[PDB]
Amino acid sequence: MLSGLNHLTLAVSQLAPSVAFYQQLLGMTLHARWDSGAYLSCGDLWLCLSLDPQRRVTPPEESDYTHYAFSISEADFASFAARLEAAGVAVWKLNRSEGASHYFLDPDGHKLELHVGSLAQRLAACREQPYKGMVFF
Amino acid sequence: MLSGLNHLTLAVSQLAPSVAFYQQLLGMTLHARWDSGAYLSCGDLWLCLSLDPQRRVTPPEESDYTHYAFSISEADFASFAARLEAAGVAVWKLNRSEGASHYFLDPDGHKLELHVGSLAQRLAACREQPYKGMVFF
Ligand SMILES: CC(=O)Nc1cccc(CO)c1
Ligand SMILES: [Mn+2]
Ligand SMILES: [Mn+2]
Repeated sequence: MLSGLNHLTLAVSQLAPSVAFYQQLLGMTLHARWDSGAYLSCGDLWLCLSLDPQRRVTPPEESDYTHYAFSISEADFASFAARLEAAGVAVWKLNRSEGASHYFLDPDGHKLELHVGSLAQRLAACREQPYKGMVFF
Repeated sequence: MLSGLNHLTLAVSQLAPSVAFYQQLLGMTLHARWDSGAYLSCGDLWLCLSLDPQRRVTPPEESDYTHYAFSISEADFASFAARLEAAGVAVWKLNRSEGASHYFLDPDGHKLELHVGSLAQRLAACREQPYKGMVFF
């Protein structure tokens, strides 16, 4: 059977600024870097940044809702979000439609999110404030 | 401080075939569905399918290398790949790197992968045979 996410690979247009974003700004751990990529971890997540000449810097109105959310604790959430804001990190969404979340963009316009809470906690919240037509299995 | 991947959200053009693909073909657990999305899990992975009229069914030549790899054991790899093949699921790349990998497309052209092997395994292989320009930290 499938047993989780083995890795997330993001295509990047400029490797050095992307490594700086994920390692310096977001605090992920850099394990290795080469001419065409980098390997980082964020807790158990294996993140690969892959230099791709096809990657375009994409404004958020031009891309669909596909996005990648990173876990953060309730105690750290607000100050991390505020630090990203003060650093000039672009955003893509304001309405909290799935709980406590901050929506921000990477240098290439990959849609990212800080989120507080597990799937179990989101299902429990949705039982009280369900999305239209929601059914639970 | 970020502690891991909280969730992966894929924009989908048609909810029913995407639910069938992830739940029935790929065996993920469906926890909830609503008029415009679904929540599934795959091991620790929280997957959200979000119905989005902006999602284009995208040929693999027209998207960049961004992709999502799921873990599977070596013992299960070949029969799962054969299941995808029987279902006519398209392949977007052949494997040329360490660890078994099967590169396949979802109904909207999201680039997926089955991979056997951890970051630690990849780093160990890279230390013995470093990529061009590779530096370790
Ligand atoms: C600061 C840093 O880690 N620089 C670096 C590492 C590996 C390769 C290259 C050149 O592609 C630069
Ligand atoms: Mn989200
Ligand atoms: Mn991969």
